[PDB]
Order: sequence, then C-alpha cells, then structure tokens
Amino acid sequence: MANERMNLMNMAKLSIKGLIESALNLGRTLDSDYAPLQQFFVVMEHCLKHGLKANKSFWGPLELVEKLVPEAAEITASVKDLPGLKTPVGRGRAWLRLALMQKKLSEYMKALINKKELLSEFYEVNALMMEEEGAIIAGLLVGLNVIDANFCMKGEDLDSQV
Repeated sequence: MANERMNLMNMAKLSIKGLIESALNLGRTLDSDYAPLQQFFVVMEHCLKHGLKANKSFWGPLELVEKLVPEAAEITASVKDLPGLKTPVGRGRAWLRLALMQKKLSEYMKALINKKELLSEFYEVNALMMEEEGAIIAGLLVGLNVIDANFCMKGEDLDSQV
C-alpha cells in the first residue's frame, strides 16, 4: 500500500509538471480537448480513489470541502445541478474541473488533508489522502493556479466588433 502511494504520487508529480509546462508553451485557454489536462484529471481521480473505504466513491470526500472552505459552495451546488449528471463519480469529475477553472484545487485539497479525523470516515489509515503523499500532492497543485481553463462557452468564440 505504501508503494502504490509512492507510485501514484510520482504519477501525480509527472502529470502536474507536464500540464504546467505544456500549458505555458501553448499560451491559450485550455478546454476538455487538451490531453495534458485530461491526464491530470485521471491521475488526480486515481489519487483520490486510493484507499477509499469499501457509495459516493471519491465524491464522498469532496463533499466535505464546502464545510471547510465556504467558497467551494457554489461549485458544489453547480455539480448537484449539472444537466444529466447522474453518478457520484460523474459529480466528482465535474467538481474537479470546476475547481481547476476557479484555480482553487490546491486550496481545497489542502483543507481536506488537514482534517484527517473527518477524512477517516472515507479513507483507510494508509490511504494516499491520509498519508504524506497526499500532502505533497496538495502542495504541488499550487502550481496549477497558473492554468487558464474553461469547460463551458468561451467569450472569445462569440465576440465580434460591431
């Protein structure tokens, strides 16, 4: 279990660094078609599912966030109202994308890992989010605050000068 954690963290380090470097080279707003970003969401999900106690999957832990950081209220509500979103895993995926758009993911993950008593309801004692790897990942996520992503309508696609 301690090895699976280290592998996931090394997987996260690589995805975070690749996303940041690639996005900076690209220079424009990112959306769902951006492969380095799709990789980040998948790795982040694998990290959040690790050591989950045997069902909201990783959505369970993400729900606690708004109680620790009020600002996460709006996106939490948004996902509970997303058109056709029917599964917890789906809500967890939409929540991650909106958090990345808000440039708030590091803040939300740091708030969670710092409340292991609450997290224990959802994770085993040796889960990534319950261990040191989880804390390193939350710190590494701060670099993603530079990412400009929009998973909805982009104003630049609609504008025209009269």
